[PDB]
Amino acid sequence: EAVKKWVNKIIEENIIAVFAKTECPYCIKAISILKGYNLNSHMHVENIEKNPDMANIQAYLKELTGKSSVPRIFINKDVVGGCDDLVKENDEGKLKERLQKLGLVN
Repeated sequence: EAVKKWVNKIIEENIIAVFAKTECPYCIKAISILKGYNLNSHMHVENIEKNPDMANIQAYLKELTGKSSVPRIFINKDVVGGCDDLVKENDEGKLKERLQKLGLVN
């Protein structure tokens, strides 16, 4: 209960929510791509490895998204997925479209 509530508050209180771990190249890449859209002011990165409940968080992220791995990326509560999902959306114009609808990019 407590774990789900805590994860939910991160997702629901930050337009761009990224769950990450320590020393994770694909986390770093995803975060860098998002910051490249000047999204910093609406981003929250949570390092779930530095947490006593990592496994519970990962399991919940899998319930929400289909995967337990990090990074796990949400944009206004919608599931983007991982870094590879973000790259696909970015390259195909879907990421910019999401962000335009949110007023985050012109």
